[PDB]
Amino acid sequence: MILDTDYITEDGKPVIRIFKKENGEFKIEYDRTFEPYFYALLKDDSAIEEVKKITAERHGTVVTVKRVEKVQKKFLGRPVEVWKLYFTHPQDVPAIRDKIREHPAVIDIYEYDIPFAKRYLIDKGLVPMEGDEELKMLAFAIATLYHEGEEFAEGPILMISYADEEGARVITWKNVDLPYVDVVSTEREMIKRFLRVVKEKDPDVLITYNGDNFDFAYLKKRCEKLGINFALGRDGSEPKIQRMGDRFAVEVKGRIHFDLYPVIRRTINLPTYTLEAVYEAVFGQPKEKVYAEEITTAWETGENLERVARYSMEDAKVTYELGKEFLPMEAQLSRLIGQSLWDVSRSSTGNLVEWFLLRKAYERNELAPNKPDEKELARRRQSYEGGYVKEPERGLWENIVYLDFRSLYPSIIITHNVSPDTLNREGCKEYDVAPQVGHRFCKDFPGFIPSLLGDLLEERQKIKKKMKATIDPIERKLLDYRQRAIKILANSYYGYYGYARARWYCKECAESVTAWGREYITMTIKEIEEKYGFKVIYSDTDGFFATIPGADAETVKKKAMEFLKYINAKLPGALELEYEGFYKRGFFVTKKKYAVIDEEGKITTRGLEIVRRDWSEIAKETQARVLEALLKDGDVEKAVRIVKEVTEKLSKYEVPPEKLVIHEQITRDLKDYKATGPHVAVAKRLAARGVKIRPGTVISYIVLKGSGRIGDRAIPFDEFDPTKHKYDAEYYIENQVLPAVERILRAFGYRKEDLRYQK
DNA sequence: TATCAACTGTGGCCGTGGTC
DNA sequence: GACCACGGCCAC
Ligand SMILES: [Br-]
Ligand SMILES: [Br-]
Repeated sequence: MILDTDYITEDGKPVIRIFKKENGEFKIEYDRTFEPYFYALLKDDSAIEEVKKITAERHGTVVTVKRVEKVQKKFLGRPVEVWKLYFTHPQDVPAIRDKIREHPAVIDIYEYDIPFAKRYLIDKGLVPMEGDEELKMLAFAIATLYHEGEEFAEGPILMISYADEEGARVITWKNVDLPYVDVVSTEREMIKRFLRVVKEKDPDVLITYNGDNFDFAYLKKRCEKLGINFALGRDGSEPKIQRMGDRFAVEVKGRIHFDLYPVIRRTINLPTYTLEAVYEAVFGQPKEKVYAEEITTAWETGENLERVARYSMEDAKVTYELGKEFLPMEAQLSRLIGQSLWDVSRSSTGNLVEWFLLRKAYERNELAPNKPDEKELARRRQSYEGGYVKEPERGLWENIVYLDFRSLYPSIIITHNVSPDTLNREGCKEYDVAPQVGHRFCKDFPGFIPSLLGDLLEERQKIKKKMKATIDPIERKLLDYRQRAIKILANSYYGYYGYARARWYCKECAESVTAWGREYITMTIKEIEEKYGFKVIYSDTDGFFATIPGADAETVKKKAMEFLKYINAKLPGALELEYEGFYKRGFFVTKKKYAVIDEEGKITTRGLEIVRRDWSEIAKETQARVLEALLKDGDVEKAVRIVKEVTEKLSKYEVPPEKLVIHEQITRDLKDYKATGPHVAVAKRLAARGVKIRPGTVISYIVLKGSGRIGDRAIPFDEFDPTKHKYDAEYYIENQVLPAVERILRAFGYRKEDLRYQK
């Protein structure tokens, strides 16, 4: 199984390293024969002799063109001839590529920004994470001595904890009376012990939670201060800390540093991504948090260190358990994209598509378009019309069906062959024509992207079939994750077409997809209304809710099935309308906000405050309770009594502050905010102190008693102390609970004053 | 100098704090 | 007091 590739330099020449795990053994294979290259399109082939002679310099070394070769490729399906320029060392490419492009006989260069070790994986046909090899994993976490206004890592590491299949231990340099704590004499001895643990255990995967941005940088600074070679790499190298945009990421050579935080962030939507929140949401058990201040107090006084050590043990334990839960899936995604787990687990959606496409482009001799320059990028910022959203007939309805398309946008791309290489391609014998926007697509040959998307969807169906039939539980599970990875990829193509930074950006493709989507969903709505007499209550993009007002449940179902038979005989190709489910009652509040209940009692909620992180739990819980009264018990008066009771509890300071926390994400640098709401006001105050705020940080705050600007009396919940603080009960009534439930009960005539407790 | 210069789409409702 | 831009994060 291939884990990763990189290169090193030996007598000036690049040596590719392929890090493998075959049959329980780590291996390094070396390749010295692979040459970096990129392509040049020339105005005339005789200019190659001038281009051959262009030179550059690299730390006092002269950079030359090693050799050239004229080659035939396809560019958006059409034949083209380019010169493949070869070089001795990958760092020659950035030293010389601009000078070659600037040459007047060079129209443009292509494929000049592909990291060499990834170029190697593609051109060699090599695929990481193939096979059933079992990887050895090890989670770790640290606890540190924090004081507020200090430089990063001015304080020592206090404990290092780790966990694997054998359990969890804690190394520390004070005496703690717990069986899983190993005691050494100093911080230095502790770090060296941990390094020895790693080297002896020899894990393939080091699992952290936010180790990209805290743990490794901390260890590095302490190792600098204490004179420690922190040699975690399997080749003896130290961890490699690199900047990727506004974030950091950390490699450990020969291993996979699997930082769960970016993975969980892509995978699950939670209000906060504390380790405690994540563990509870995935596994369903609490995890107690110990705060930095208590940790420091415990260390400075020697008191209650057992609680700190257990917290530290638990960080490592739950980090290992989460790593076991999330890694196999990220592994199948890496295999599908064809790049390393380290990269793929940190990568954005658009980047995964592009890496997949670059590899398939190589296999098909398709020259890759370049990323846009600053001018082109600014041109691409124009937008287009998206999905159809019908204004709901608002209120409570009974005996509802939801019908929606199977993978609407991918079905469209495939059925109508929507691709930049088919877009208005001249001279064909068959075209499909996108409604409203008018773009024609050639049907005579499969477009590059439709062809790949089609192969993907077909593979996913074969996999689902083999899963059902298989008898091997290991294979079944690998198949499950691969089928899940294909769905993710296949559903990413439409947004990639509209992605300004994409190489295969195609605005005409994207707006053709959405125009076809609008035509299909609105055509289908009109058919079920006109030909079967349904009322369409509400519809968003690819599906709709409908019933027959005065009508039995089995009547609505049967007639929905008849309409489906009728409609799918009219739909072309892969377009297919499906029966998603039957809901006994539904409550439609606005566009994109509604809730339904099924026959078994299960409520499903969309768009309402209940699902959002920027609404306090007390508001969410109460709206949830109002909805159940309506949907389940059809009991409006009980809904009012619930609100009245909740608002009275709040005015009596009987609601625990833990239900008053509001979570809002910082999304940019604090200086760039033009308007400052409460979460930014808090963020700015924390930055004022010793606290780094980066995009993606969730500010979790509570509003304290007062009047005027919310932001002047908001504090991080971390710091809430009921002996020093009084929460703003009128705010949680007037700004949180009542607005959330008024928007629902507005439909039955109740105004805010019918919902408040009376003094 | 040892690596991609950066984090997919549009449609929609809402709270805050500012202006007029 | 009426209005609105900014920014949050949802649905698909
Ligand atoms: Br499915
Ligand atoms: Br409560």
